[PDB]
Amino acid sequence: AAQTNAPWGLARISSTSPGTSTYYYDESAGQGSCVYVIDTGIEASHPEFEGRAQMVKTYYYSSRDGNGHGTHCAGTVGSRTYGVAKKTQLFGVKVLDDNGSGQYSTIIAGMDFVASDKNNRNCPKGVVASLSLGGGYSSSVNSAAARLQSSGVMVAVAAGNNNADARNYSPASEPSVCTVGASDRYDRRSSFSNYGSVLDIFGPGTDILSTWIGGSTRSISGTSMATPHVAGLAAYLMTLGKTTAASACRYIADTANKGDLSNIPFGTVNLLAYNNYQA
Ligand SMILES: [Ca+2]
Ligand SMILES: [Ca+2]
Repeated sequence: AAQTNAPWGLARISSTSPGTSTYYYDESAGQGSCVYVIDTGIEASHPEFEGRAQMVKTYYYSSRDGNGHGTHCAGTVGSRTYGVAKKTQLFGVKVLDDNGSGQYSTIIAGMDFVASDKNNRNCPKGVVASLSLGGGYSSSVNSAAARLQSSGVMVAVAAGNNNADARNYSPASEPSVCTVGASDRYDRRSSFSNYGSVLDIFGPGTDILSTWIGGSTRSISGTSMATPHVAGLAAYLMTLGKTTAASACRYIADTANKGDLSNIPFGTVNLLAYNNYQA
């Protein structure tokens, strides 16, 4: 399948070079996989989700996304127009309030919830969790991410937006999950992206057009935007049977575009998520 005039990030993910505008992908499009977007929620009624999105848990007064960020992330995972994995199932877990903030205890709870909740869902091709959040190092947040991953969910987490070594941030610094840095459309490391040896992979993170609350769309930037590209790609690849939750991050790294990025500091991988699609 080919989506023409796609958002640049989706194009980038299916090309060996920057500058293209078509997103090439297999029609399976992540069908039968499930992605949990652990964030501010998801506006499930957005037409772009085509009924494939559902809120499953909230830690606040409502399950609504009053922020936008979770909806945006979910859209890059699996909205029709803006998503990597256009037929995946999306589950929202609202661990962040409508200001986009949340206590580590809540974020942990949300991760443990997903490890359990996945056992009640029909996700025959596998389960992904996209965590576009982070703060200062916490061994207990890391251990939560590690447990989620160990439970059989492919955990993709944002590197963080401090232009710093991601080793001081959580759950970015948990080695067992898939820590995602951001790139821009010119194949530069996004100026805000964390870096370091704990990064597994880069994805498109600057000026990413996706869904937003009120049935709207908008373009925002962040490692938060890169993570769902990688999470969507994992769901997509799992649906194709190319990899499993346990080894998707490594598969993605192994099949990545290598060496294409600029301003990558010594010690950080130069790997850009790539779907390897061939028609
Ligand atoms: Ca290249
Ligand atoms: Ca890792």
